[PDB]
Amino acid sequence: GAMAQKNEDECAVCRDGGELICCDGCPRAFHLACLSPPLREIPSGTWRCSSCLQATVQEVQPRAEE
Ligand SMILES: [Zn+2]
Ligand SMILES: [Zn+2]
Repeated sequence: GAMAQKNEDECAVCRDGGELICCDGCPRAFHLACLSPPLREIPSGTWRCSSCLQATVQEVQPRAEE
């Protein structure tokens, strides 16, 4: 189960703060230029880091009878 309400307000690249952006499902924080690829502007929605994109599992289709 665990819990992850309050996200981390500290970077994990240069250990610097200020204009930090924490991933949706990942409390981890990063800087615009630090991110790869770096973001030009702050997105207004659900942003996903590399970890999230790499956390994609093969979508299988159950019930394959007949
Ligand atoms: Zn950084
Ligand atoms: Zn993430």
